[PDB]
Amino acid sequence: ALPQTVRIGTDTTYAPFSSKDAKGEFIGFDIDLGNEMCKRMQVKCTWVASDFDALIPSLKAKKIDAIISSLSITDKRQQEIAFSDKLYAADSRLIAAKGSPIQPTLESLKGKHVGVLQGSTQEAYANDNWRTKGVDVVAYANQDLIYSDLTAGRLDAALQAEVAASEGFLKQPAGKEYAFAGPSVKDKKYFGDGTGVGLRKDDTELKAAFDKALTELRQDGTYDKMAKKYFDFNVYGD
Ligand SMILES: NC(=[NH2+])NCCC[C@H](N)C(=O)O
Repeated sequence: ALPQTVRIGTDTTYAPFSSKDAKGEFIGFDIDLGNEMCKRMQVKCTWVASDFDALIPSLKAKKIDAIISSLSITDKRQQEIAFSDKLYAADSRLIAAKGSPIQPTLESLKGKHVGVLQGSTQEAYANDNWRTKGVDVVAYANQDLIYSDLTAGRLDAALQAEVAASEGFLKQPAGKEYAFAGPSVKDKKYFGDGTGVGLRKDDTELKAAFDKALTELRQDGTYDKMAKKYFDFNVYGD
């Protein structure tokens, strides 16, 4: 009972996972994964762009059928929605101006303005640990606004996925003056364990079909060859 067309929501402002090229086409590792899974599922798929914080609400409202948007698999989210098996890992890390003394600690970030994606696990962490304790945490509709406000000096630092920042900003023209500030931050509760396809809890058949296609594309080496387009390391993690 899979839909004739699976509607997949994604936030196209998170290179190299999900973004738009110059003529508006969806590109990145999430898009590649989704399209490959849809192929093996033998279903048509329609990509739907949305701000990140609108994805889970759109899913719950059945305006989309799935989310592939670096969606972290967390205990909290598992109470509202279901997930496919892990698509890849996604650690979190701060960036700031090169040579910045900033570390991902309250003491370091006091007085600093820190940008986070609204609706993200990074926002959850930053709100609880930093915002409550006086740090000017600013939440943004999308990650592109964060990068812009950073380079415009409205932000001192920003918290997002390590790989997104690296491949999508630090290794891009806009980020040549910026670097990681401190190590990545582990936090079981807030950050979860990898990303997955977000799905409605009752769509058992759809989850089975994604899980099946995902295992198959990992079995035959397609995952690693697709990954190699973007990463020279183990993006899957454990
Ligand atoms: N396409 C995106 N904007 N992805 C952002 C994901 C941020 C983080 N992994 C989360 O699940 O909250």
